Amino acid sequence: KFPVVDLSKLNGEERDQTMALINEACENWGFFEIVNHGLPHDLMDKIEKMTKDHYKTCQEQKFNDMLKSKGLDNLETEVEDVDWESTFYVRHLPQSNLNDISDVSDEYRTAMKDFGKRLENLAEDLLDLLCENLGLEKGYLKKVFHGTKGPTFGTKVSNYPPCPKPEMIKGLRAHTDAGGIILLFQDDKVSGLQLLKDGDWIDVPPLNHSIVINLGDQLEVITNGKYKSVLHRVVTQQEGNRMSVASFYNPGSDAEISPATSLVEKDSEYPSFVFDDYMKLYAGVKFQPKEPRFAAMK
Amino acid sequence: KFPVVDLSKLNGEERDQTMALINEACENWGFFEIVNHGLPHDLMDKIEKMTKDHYKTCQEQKFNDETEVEDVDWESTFYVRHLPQSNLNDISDVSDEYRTAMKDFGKRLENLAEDLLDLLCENLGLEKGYLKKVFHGTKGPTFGTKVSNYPPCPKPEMIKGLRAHTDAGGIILLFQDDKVSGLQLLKDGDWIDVPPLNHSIVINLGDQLEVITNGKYKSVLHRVVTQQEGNRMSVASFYNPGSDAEISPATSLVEKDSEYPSFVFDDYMKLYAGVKFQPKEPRFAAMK
Amino acid sequence: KFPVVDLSKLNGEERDQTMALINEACENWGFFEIVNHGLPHDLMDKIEKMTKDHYKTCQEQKFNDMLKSKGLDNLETEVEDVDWESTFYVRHLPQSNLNDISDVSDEYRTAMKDFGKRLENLAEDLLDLLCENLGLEKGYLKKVFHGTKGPTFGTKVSNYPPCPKPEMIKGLRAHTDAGGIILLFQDDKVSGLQLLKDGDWIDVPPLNHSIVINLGDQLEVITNGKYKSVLHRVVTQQEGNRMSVASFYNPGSDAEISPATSLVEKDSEYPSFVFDDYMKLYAGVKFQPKEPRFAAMK
Amino acid sequence: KFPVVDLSKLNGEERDQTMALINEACENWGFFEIVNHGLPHDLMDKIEKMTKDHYKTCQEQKFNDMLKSKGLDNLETEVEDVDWESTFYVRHLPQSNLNDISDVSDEYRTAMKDFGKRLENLAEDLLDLLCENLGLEKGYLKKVFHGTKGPTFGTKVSNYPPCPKPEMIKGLRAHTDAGGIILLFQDDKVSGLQLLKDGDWIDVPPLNHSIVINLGDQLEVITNGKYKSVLHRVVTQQEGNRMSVASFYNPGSDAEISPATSLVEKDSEYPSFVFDDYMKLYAGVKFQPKEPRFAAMK
Amino acid sequence: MKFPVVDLSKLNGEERDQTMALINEACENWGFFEIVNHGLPHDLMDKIEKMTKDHYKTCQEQKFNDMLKSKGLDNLETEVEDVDWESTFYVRHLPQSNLNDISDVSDEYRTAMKDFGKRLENLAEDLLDLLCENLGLEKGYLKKVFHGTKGPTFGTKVSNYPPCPKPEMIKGLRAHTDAGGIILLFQDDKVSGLQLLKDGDWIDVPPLNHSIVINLGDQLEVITNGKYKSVLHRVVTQQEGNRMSVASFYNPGSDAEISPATSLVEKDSEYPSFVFDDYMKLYAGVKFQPKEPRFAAMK
Ligand SMILES: O=C(O)c1ccccn1
Ligand SMILES: O=C(O)c1ccccn1
Ligand SMILES: O=C(O)c1ccccn1
Ligand SMILES: O=C(O)c1ccccn1
Ligand SMILES: O=C(O)c1ccccn1
Ligand SMILES: [Zn+2]
Ligand SMILES: [Zn+2]
Ligand SMILES: [Zn+2]
Ligand SMILES: [Zn+2]
Ligand SMILES: [Zn+2]
Repeated sequence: KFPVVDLSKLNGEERDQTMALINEACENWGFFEIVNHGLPHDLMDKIEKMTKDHYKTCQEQKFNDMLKSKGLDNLETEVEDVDWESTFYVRHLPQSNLNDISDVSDEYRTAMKDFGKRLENLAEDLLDLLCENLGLEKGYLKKVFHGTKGPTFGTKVSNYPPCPKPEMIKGLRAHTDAGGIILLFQDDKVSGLQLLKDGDWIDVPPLNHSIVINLGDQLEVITNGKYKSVLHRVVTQQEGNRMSVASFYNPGSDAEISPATSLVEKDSEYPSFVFDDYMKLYAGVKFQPKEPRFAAMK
Repeated sequence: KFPVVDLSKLNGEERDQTMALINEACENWGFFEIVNHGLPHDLMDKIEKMTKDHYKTCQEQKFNDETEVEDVDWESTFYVRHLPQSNLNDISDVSDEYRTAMKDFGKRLENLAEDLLDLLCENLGLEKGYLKKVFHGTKGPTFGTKVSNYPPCPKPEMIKGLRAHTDAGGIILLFQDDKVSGLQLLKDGDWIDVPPLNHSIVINLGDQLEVITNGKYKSVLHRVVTQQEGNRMSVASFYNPGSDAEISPATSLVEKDSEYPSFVFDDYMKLYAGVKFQPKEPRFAAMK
Repeated sequence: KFPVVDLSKLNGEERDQTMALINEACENWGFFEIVNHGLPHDLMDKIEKMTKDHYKTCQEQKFNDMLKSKGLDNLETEVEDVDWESTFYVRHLPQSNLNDISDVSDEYRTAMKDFGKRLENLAEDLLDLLCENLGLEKGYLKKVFHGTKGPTFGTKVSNYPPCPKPEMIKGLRAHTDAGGIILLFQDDKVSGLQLLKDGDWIDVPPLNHSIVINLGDQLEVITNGKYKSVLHRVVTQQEGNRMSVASFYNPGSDAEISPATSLVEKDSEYPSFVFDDYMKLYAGVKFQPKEPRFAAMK
Repeated sequence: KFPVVDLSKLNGEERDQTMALINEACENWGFFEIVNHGLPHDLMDKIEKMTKDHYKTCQEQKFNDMLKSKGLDNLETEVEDVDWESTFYVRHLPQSNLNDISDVSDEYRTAMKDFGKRLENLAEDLLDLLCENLGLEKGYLKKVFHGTKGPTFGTKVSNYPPCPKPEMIKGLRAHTDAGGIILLFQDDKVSGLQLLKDGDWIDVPPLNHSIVINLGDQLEVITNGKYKSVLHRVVTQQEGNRMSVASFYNPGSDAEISPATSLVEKDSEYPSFVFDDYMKLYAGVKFQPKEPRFAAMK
Repeated sequence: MKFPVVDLSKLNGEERDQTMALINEACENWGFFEIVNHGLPHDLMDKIEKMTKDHYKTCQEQKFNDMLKSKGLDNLETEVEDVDWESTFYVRHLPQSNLNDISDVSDEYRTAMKDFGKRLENLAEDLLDLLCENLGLEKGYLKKVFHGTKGPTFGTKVSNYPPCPKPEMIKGLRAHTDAGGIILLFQDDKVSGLQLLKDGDWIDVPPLNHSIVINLGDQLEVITNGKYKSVLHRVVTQQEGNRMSVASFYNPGSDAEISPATSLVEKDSEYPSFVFDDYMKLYAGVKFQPKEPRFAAMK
């Protein structure tokens, strides 16, 4: 059963049990859903509606332009080198480009700014729960992530349109995320996101007004492997356009990333590096195995 | 024999024959095809190619939406405005290349429309630019393009691609499929095919030119029929008077009292929208 | 000015003028287009339509698989030994293989059979006009071409898909045709076929519902050089997929080919041979000079 | 310091810094000189000699004829409506008139033809360097310039003879060039060409065996203002006849010119138009401000 | 993208700060603005307009038709880029008035023109003082700079743009920037035609009854070190409508020294320092050529 965490149970004497659920999702799933997370359901509903309307208005034509430009009109053999995906990226931190994206509406930009700020505070709240579960001092992960200019925080807004031949192409090929903590607002009707657990692909179930959390490669390093970043993918379907609004809380470019000493006894197998060196490498090898990227930092 | 006019034959000895053919088509056919019209054949090929491919990606799967159907058109369409103001950069489903080509195509058809109106002026004995002046109104002529496809129909005898009507506006410049037929005009009690022809433009005159010419050039009924296989493309540009243009029979063409009304074009168009497939003649009477 | 012959003008006031024009193209161009040839325009439209749709359904992915098979994905330098071409061949005579091309529909197969029979009759009518212009007896060329089983007649169905860098690769390299008379139904929008005349490449202009005629090597031999087989090529372009349905009316395999004695005063420089010996040689050296193939038949 | 670019440094490990100099000149100067290009110094020396000898034999007459019919033999006061300039034009593309200029020698025409071909290839190589610096796809600008008949390429051969009172008249009044890329072989001793930069006229220094490059109005549109076409003029002097062999690589007549979409964020202030409409208008208003010509294309 | 209209009466009250900020925004971003409630009597504007239009009809219109005849502009076969479709005369007020020397004007027109020009000269100096305040300069700075030895130069260009059968062939007045200081225009309130270039588009300066159009010339661009630029403008013709134009030019005296104000120059200026009459002698010959070479020529 996929972990669903009720964050409102942290405000009372059920808080220890909630923390234990968070910790075991972090150790064994790499993913969990959160409900009662404090984000207004009214804000999620308009983010959802304006994301979908901005797709028809602005992204659908770019998407078909892409399928023509790569011959994906007609899928007669398996395509393992492209994602059946429509995306644009919004940067929040350290410097916002929200007011420079030309094709987004005023009210969409205002909703995205509010949504991004609330998710940034929720990311930092979640990192503190991780710290507590890890036996780290409060604020430890936030301070590691800061670097010189503060954390990097952006939002990937994706749609995975219907695919006539889902067997032939993935919406997004299997990978682990490079960063710190990932907070996903996904479609509540159209499924597609899957994680790999114990040798099976497991669906990340659509759930109304929920946020999906998962941990990236940097948290595997800092926890000395105690919390691993898990492989995940998006599969297409013939009917349905799955919406994806995923926010990435990453260390600053010059943050020093290393295994926390209190989590290391035997010499660590994980490297110590500067985050931007990891991200330069990751961009070119995102869909290749994760383990060579750690070795490359030594 | 359907009139085909070679516009390259206007510069010379050949001009009086050509002008006589244009006038004969305007009086008796209401339609004619033009060749050697100055539009680059590469631009037409790109327009045709991108129109057919945009139907593929953006219109065909929505068009998924036993007896004779007399109230629906078997048609997939979207509209582009050029004048007085263009919404070309606001149509969501069009690519940048298609948009750049339509803008170039639209400007050239606008210049050719005004050249054709000047040929009509000469044949009518009107001063050059007379029809363009009449069409201007306050904000200039209205000019837009209707991009249509008529997909194959299993039972073409049950439904028309587009029911019989006359066009409300001024002059219509049609870039139609050069293989798949379908457009027909009504002449002397017979439906006549408007023959597909490579790199040609089909011209026809609308209701506003019938008024201005005091019936000398009438707007002719036409339709699009479906067929069981073939998707006929249609890129049709409508050069119309401005909304507040005053439309009336040109005085030099009226010796009598005219049976045709004098009105403002937008009053004709508001009425036209609701009664497009009913008879033409009541729309003229309604303007008195 | 590229020769366009109106076959309706044989009926026959300008019939001498039409014949003189045919003769002048045969001597000086090696190519000419014919209009009003008797082939139903609706059959041509069906052939063109089904050929283009059969490419998209069956050849376009095979073509992209061949490109990556041969490394033409990257055209960083000139390719002089490959044609940027998708083709299959249909044999009509003496023995048809129309029923063995498996990915074609019964409608396409029935239309190609009707088209091929009409083109075979037009080929023989054209050969009789050449006979008259050359002063040969009626039916002379048909009789020479017959051999024991009759003429060889087949159709090459080609498409030349768009090429990102057309200056690196040809759709089909320069060559002369080995056979008798070639009847080409080519794309009426997309150009590409060129012939060499007076030291210049001249486009063979797309013309709707026209047939392009050219003379092959066997007619150069029979006419003792009076009608030469002309070099031609297909160039690619970056946008546009030129279709080509080209039918080859050739002598039978065991036909004896020699210069017609009434066209020879001075001893001929051309050989006398059996057609299949010429064809066995031609297959290996098609894109090398033509003149050594004549010498090799002595 | 006026930018001088060594093109031979593109073949090696200094190529990035060379590209950076090119991009800097394109953004901030609109002009740059190139050395170590492909042109043989002996070909430049012969072009220069035969241009100067062709002035004395053929153009000096037409120049004094010009001064006669305009009353410019004695300059009492300023002349702001004529250029103190002797010119003839050589067209190379899409069609050459080189063999139709009556008063040009056989060897001048052969040198002029070889020179033009090398400058045409250098124009296209330089346009690809701009593409790379702009982040556009390879060949982007050449493809935009092509239209139906290919680029327009011609050569303006000018001499600016000595002027008794240089204060009264310019060799060529201030203007921006209408076209794409301009490649100038100018006099290496007699100066005169100046550009306007930061509120000062700056000499374009004569330099042995160099080519001066500048960008025209069409590249400002395509780059959405990132590379502007800058005002330039030729001043006269009392002693010295400055030679000018200027080759203009322009889009084809029916080329569609518009800002490249990857260079546009907010709505562009630059129009989208067909090049020949720009040129019709430019011819009559060449020495009036540039900015109204862009406004006229909307 | 609304054309700026400034209510000058709002300077007398609690909204003076907001009004000054609007004026400053128009100076930086438009180079043009319209003013209302400017203090010129509406009845004087009406008489100027009436007498200007009647003086065209009786005295200028015959000359204009005769001007076309002499230049063969009866027949607009092709585009004319070197002639203005314009009927004009000029009135010099300062330093020396020639008003009593124009022969074909009535005494009533001459008296109204003298009164109109005096009020416009006072309004020009009031506006220059608003610019000074917005620029952080001392009160009277621009008037002092403009004075030279004999005071500012002030004249009025009285123009009509008669109907043109083929407007696409010829402009009423070709695109240019004005050479001088501040330009105060009383234009037709019905017939449009004046346009300015802003952000790559021609923008109509909309006719507005009893308004004055203000624009800044090349000299204020120099003095403000480019903070207020002189903007390109033109007059287009139409097939019917005769646009009237009464434009007054408040310019520095001939021997005035023009340079960027020292408090606006934190690093070396791209703008020259010169004497105004040298700029004007050059400008007369190159008025319809680009502006930027004229600044370079003064160095
Ligand atoms: O696009 C991704 O890589 C993604 C999105 C949401 C959650 C995890 N990963
Ligand atoms: O859609 C129409 O009404 C139409 C289209 C093309 C030509 C004439 N009429
Ligand atoms: O493929 C060929 O060699 C060919 C095709 C058509 C016409 C001439 N030659
Ligand atoms: O004659 C010209 O306009 C020119 C010549 C060379 C370089 C730039 N411009
Ligand atoms: O005549 C001019 O140059 C003018 C007239 C009015 C306003 C601005 N400029
Ligand atoms: Zn991911
Ligand atoms: Zn219609
Ligand atoms: Zn061949
Ligand atoms: Zn120039
Ligand atoms: Zn002015």
